[PDB]
Amino acid sequence: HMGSEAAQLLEAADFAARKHRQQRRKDPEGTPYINHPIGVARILTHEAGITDIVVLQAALLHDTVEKTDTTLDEVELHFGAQVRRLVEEVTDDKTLPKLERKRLQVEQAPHSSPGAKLVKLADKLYNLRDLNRCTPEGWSEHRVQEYFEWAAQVVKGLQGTNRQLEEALKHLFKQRGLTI
Amino acid sequence: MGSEAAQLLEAADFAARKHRQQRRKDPEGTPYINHPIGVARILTHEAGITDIVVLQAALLHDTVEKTDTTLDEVELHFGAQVRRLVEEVTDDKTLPKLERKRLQVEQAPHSSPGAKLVKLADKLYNLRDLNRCTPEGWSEHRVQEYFEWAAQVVKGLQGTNRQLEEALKHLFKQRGLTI
Ligand SMILES: Nc1ncnc2c1ncn2[C@@H]1O[C@H](COP(=O)(O)OS(=O)(=O)O)[C@@H](OP(=O)(O)O)[C@H]1O
Ligand SMILES: Nc1ncnc2c1ncn2[C@@H]1O[C@H](COP(=O)(O)OS(=O)(=O)O)[C@@H](OP(=O)(O)O)[C@H]1O
Ligand SMILES: [Zn+2]
Ligand SMILES: [Zn+2]
Repeated sequence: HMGSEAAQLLEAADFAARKHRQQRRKDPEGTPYINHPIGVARILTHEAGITDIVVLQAALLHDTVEKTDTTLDEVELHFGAQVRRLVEEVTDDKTLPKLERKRLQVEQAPHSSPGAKLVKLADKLYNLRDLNRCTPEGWSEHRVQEYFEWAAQVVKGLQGTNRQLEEALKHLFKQRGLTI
Repeated sequence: MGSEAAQLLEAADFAARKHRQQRRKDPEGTPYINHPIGVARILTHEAGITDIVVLQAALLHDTVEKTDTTLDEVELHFGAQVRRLVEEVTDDKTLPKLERKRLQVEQAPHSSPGAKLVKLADKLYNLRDLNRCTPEGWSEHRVQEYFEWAAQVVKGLQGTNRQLEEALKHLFKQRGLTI
């Protein structure tokens, strides 16, 4: 039947909102986690100039398989194979120890699809801004700076995708003595 | 203002940040932002609504009423038409609760069609939530009383959207209420 991008976008936002409903950010105030995927998708439309509905849905859904009770077939059933494939690309293996997770992001970055690179860039940009705004509960200042150092290693492999996101990230890295 | 997707994410992000410290009354304390998102999703997924102004107003319909949001802030980000719709659906919170509910019944039939769509989906989400899980501290009579008052509001909203009104009619009938 006749669809619309507006309806498709709200499908993904509502899906993510229910999937993340019990989860919270790590700021002291414990912001509802759903604010993060919403803000990641909004970075893509408001700053990066992206309108691709598949990319925007994946941005709203990018942490669902990683962090919630969500399967790949569930994503494909609601949003199609292209969205599922994109969510698959940006989904970390939560069963690895933290260090191996982070190393894989660095290695996987250059061979990411353009859509996956956009999601990964906006994901990093949101979290780096969140760190700069407010040191998370349980994150030492050392851990924050280490996260920027690692994020620069990841963003290094994502470059050449979006001028606005990469210019923004380069400025935030430069403020912390990082080039990449 | 860009694409329709950009305008929806502007309103969803705006609403998410305004309701960031607010939770629903279910025992799990669901983030409040799930409610306006679900109300907007009712409009697109069940009611067939594609009017971007109505969908933004649904995402924003509780911001002025419940959060630190001014009318000028809404119009600054979303324009006069969205602001005017949000105005229409904004309850006076300074009234006692009985008076608040009285006013919704009074104001129902003379709302604009866009405001009637938002109010219908708002009611449908809340009644479905009540059927899903009784709010913390609510007795069964208070749940039934909410349905009885909601039916008085919906009676004034009728003639707006067949899909929304047929669904509300079913939920009312199951509880012995005829609209
Ligand atoms: N307040 C705040 N600021 C920044 N980041 C926050 C916050 N709360 C939670 N998060 C989420 O923490 C994720 C990064 O955590 P870690 O470095 O410990 O692990 S990992 O990088 O995901 O492997 C990162 O996960 P991803 O979104 O999957 O990248 C963030 O979403
Ligand atoms: N779990 C759950 N189920 C149903 N409704 C819920 C829930 N959590 C919060 N709410 C919001 O409560 C509003 C109706 O509450 P009340 O009957 O006490 O009336 S009042 O708001 O105090 O005037 C009603 O406000 P409105 O959205 O303005 O209609 C609901 O949004
Ligand atoms: Zn993320
Ligand atoms: Zn509401």
